[PDB]
Amino acid sequence: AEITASLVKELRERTGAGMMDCKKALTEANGDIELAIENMRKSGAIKAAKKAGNVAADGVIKTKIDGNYGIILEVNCQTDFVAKDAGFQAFADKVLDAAVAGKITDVEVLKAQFEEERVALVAKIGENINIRRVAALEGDVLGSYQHGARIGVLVAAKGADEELVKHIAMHVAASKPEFIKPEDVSAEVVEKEYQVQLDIAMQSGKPKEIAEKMVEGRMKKFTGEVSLTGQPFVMEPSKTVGQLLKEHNAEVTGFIRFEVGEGIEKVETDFAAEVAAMSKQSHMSFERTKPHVNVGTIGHVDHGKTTLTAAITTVLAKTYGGNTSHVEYDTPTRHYAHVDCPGHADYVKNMITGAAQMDGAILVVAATDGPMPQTREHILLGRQVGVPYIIVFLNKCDMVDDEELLELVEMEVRELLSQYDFPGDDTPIVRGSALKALEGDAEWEAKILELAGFLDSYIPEPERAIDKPFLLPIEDVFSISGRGTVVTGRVERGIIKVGEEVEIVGIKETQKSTCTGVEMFRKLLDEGRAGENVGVLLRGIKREEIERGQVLAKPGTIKPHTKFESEVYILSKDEGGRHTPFFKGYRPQFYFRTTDVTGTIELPEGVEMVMPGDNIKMVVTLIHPIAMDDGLRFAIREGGRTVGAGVVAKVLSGASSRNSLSAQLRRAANTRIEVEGNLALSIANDLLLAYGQSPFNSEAECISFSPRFDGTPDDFRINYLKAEIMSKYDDFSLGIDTEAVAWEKFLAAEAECALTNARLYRPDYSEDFNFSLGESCIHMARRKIAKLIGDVPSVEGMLRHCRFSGGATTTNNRSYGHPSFKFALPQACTPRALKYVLALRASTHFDIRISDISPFNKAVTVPKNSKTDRCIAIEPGWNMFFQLGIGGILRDRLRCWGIDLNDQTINQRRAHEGSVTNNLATVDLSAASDSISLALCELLLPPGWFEVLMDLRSPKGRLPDGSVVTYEKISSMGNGYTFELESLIFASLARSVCEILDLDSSEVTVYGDDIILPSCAVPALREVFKYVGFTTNTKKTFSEGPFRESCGKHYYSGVDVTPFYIRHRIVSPADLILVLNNLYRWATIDGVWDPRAHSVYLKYRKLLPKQLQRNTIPDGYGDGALVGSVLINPFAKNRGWIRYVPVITDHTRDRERAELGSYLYDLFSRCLSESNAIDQLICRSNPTKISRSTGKFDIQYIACSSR
RNA sequence: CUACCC
RNA sequence: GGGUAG
Ligand SMILES: Nc1ncnc2c1ncn2[C@@H]1O[C@H](COP(=O)(O)OP(=O)(O)OP(=O)(O)O)[C@@H](O)[C@H]1O
Ligand SMILES: [Ca+2]
Ligand SMILES: [Ca+2]
Repeated sequence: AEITASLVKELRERTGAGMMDCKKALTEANGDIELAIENMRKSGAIKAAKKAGNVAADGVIKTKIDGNYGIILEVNCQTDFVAKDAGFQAFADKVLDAAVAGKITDVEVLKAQFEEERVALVAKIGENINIRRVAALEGDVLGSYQHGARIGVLVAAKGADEELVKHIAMHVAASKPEFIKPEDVSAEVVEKEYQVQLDIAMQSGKPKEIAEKMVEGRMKKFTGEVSLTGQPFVMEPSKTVGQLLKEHNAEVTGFIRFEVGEGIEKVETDFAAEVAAMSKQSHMSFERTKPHVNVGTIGHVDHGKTTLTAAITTVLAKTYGGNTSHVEYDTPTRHYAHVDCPGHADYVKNMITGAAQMDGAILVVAATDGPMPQTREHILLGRQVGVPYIIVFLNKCDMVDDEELLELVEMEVRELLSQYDFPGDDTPIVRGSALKALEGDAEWEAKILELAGFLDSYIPEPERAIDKPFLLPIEDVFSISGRGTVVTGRVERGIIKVGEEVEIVGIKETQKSTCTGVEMFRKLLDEGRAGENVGVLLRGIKREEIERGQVLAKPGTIKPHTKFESEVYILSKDEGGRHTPFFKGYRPQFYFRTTDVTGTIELPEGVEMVMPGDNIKMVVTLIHPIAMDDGLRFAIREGGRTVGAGVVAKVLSGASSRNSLSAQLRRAANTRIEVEGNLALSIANDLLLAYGQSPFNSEAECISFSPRFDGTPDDFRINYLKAEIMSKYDDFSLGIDTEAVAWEKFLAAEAECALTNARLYRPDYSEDFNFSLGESCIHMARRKIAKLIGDVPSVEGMLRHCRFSGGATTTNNRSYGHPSFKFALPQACTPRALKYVLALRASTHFDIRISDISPFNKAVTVPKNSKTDRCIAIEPGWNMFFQLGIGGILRDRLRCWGIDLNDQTINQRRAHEGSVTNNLATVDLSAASDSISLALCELLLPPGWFEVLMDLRSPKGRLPDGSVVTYEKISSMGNGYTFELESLIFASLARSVCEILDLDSSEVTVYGDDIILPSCAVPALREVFKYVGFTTNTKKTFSEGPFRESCGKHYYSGVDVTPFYIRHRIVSPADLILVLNNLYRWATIDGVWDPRAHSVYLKYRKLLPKQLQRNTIPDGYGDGALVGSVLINPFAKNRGWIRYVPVITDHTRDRERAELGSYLYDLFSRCLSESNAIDQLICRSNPTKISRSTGKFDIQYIACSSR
């Protein structure tokens, strides 16, 4: 207690300065008003000077006009909550009508014209509130569109009005150009990349007018990009903006554009990581059913929320026990989750996207300075995002020496909540100190315990998903004979006992039905708990009247609507979302629960444009109803990819393309073109002359030309494609070639495998003198294997890796290949493998069928090269089921040696390095899987595994030749585990070749046979392989060359020399659309052609039908049309503010699916699920339908994008 | 169901 | 068979 706290508020609501900074400036003023504020005047600029270490990121932008005189601004702070308040506005605006009176176009002028006032806010707020930049533009006619407050633009035209100047200002605000025309270039900034890319190109070995033409062409695009001229006008992007003016009378002069916090940079701060350090300095001085509550900390930046959250961490660790960027502190009764919410806009991208919803936020306010002017925006953020309960806490209460003064700070927060319809009179307010609590002051540590004691009561217990009224999203439908109709999908909320009545609501009049039975895979239970994958039976209702996306809920719990209001976040350019904004008639599909549903929207009053990376309110009105209530996390699919997300906010009352064109295209799509002889050979020959290289003369040289390994990377890249492009051309006329040669090698695949299987059974050679290198690695391999593998494949990882998948089995064929035609049909087992199948029968109540039991598998031949074929082996369906099982555990486990099989990036990436480093060598064996003998497989594997590999393998096979064979090879190609085993075998050996030669085994990577190791180890590894059966492919193992290849990426001195093969006889336009495309990608860098190859491209582009030349799609979307600039495409229909394009699609007539097998497969998937920006967890797998490939070509419409 | 590939 | 984009 000092002087009276009465007229200290007189020093507040006459100034607005800090709480204690009044009384302390009043104690040094001797009970006077004036001279106290005269202190604050000078001792407030000192504080303003302290604001230099406060980096300002947020801000506003302001614009204003008079006649035809425009002006922009960039006055900015460091928080959203400030910029949106009625205070930063009163200042920012007032310094923008100061630029109207006088054309103040010099930042330094107005920066000082308001300095005595600029401090009057920071003393009242406490942020580095400083004006940044200002500029004005004059011209004939000038308009200005402003995006909310984040971006403002000024553009001056000539022949235009609000119908135009606003629209292109919307383009300046959207497409962000830096110049007006391709002419606006400093020759220095141009001859920068004209000289910097010359090296790029000339180093590769491109003649003058190649590299020059390419670079000029690329920079012609590079300049074209920033060119406001050549830039697809945002509103109608078919045409460039420069094209719009010429078509329009008009001609713009110039343009100004500001985005807040542009070039500000600085370093991003993460709340969660930091508090770990706030806690650390203070450190050194059963019941898992407890509810989860999402709390958040909201308040001033300098009021130390981050100090409080540390106290609520460490003091909560002193008693009971202690999305990223959130802490996870506990309490005796509950389990919390505590986020920091500093950005208004970057919290709506958390409530909406659901990355961090809210169950009740905590209101941190320093008691030394009371509530700040921007507190009414914090509290606003609460009652505008729908936070249930707000808990207030006075931080730093020791700085007040009078409780009569502290009581009066409550009057400034209790009434600040009453204005925002919060229980101000009945809200909890803890007066404490966090900094004191970080120390050991338990007198103050009771305050954190007082606050933490209020989350335990004031905040309501979250209705555990079990207790919420029943609901199950229908994910699929099956009509089983003897089961009526069953639907599946993980039940979202509630319990379903068998017999209870439910409602099927989705699109049709909501129908009602009783639950006959609820079941899983292994169990056929009776009650269905929430958050479990099940299948519920329905009586008196069949398949025809249950669509997907429908829900299966308790009657009268959830109603179907089609017109609601909602808020959505749009994914930015750097989030996969559309790198183009959209306007009024945006028509996407709203992916709800399981199904997708199209529909229109609208904008709330006054917004006309929304960009990628925005929050926005809207009124969604979809096509046909879906069952809903507020809180449905719905995403926003555009053509199968999601570009938005959102939550339904409140639900309301409820309520161009050329078809002829696609039919024209479809007709030409089926047009079979015709060529005088071999088209491919001509395309490839006429391509060789495009490169100076000598063309093929006969049809033999297509697969007998050996490329030289020297010259520029250009002298190689094309000389290499020559040798490779033809290789797989199956239709070779005078080819005396066969598929029988494939069998001839398969003979040696066992003949070699026999000679090794036999000889690899005598570890003692004759006596004890000699010591071989092969045996040595085997010994080491063997020990290495088992430390990584185990004694026997645990049934834990056995059952939950086995799966029915692929196509062909000895029982089935390519037609009956889907996983549903495996549960439906009786698949064949094998003598030893029976015991497993029986276990599966004992694993469930469903039917497990074995037709024959035989130890045979069909040996066939799949097309491979033009000089040879393959010899894959079709395995029995039950062996394959378990083979894929072990291959999944023997895969995941093979990741500890750093080998990733479902990511072959990490193997062609190291083929890159080796093409330069010359230390990494790529190795290819000759017949990988077929050369792996039973002998070697036996010596290495643990005998437990070596049995699980002997039970599941097919020991005998039957050829087309009638003749049978017993497999010397432990397993052939097509076998359900061989790929993993061969990877592990080779990797095992490769590592043993490393440690034996004093070298890192962790420098070894193996992808099947595509193995990569230290170059030194090569002659050892090669001699190891000579022993252990295998044989290296001199032609495809590279150790000393400038060239390396791996996982289908070839490299020459770090340059990309990946060729492309011409495969089947080119005939239908589909085959030529594709070929042109590969040659497009192989010869282009960002829409810029290699001129030489561009000739034969345009030349054979003529071969295609008329319409089938102007039909282009951006690369990455397939080969349904030629790849080109889609901005061009005539066919491209702009529907619903989204570009739609027609492309060639293989035509299919549907076939009836095995309802039995598909259902059994559907609940088998939901057993392998259970035992196994940040929101693709709103999506799931598709239902089962079979479609036979006809022969026709249909045309499907898809979604596309710019670049 | 369509490219690429071990 | 298997990876990987549609
Ligand atoms: N249809 C297939 N079924 C099973 N495995 C296959 C198939 N196609 C390729 N592979 C796998 O790719 C690996 C590498 O194949 P690669 O193309 O090197 O043929 P290779 O059989 O190893 O001998 P070659 O060098 O003579 O082709 C093989 O070990 C094999 O396991
Ligand atoms: Ca090989
Ligand atoms: Ca290989």
